[PDB]
Amino acid sequence: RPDFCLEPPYTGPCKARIIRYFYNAKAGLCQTFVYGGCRAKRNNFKSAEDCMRTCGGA
Repeated sequence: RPDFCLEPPYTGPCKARIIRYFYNAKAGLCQTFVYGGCRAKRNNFKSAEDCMRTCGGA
């Protein structure tokens, strides 16, 4: 996996509730989290397919 797929999902300091996918590397699955709307990190996907292609492995 890229390193960044192992990082926790980052809500950040803004107060939107935007539902995004992250790769949960402990589960081996892309899952939802709540993104606050600014200062996104890389383990933050608008779709499950995006997340799987980047983080789900060979």
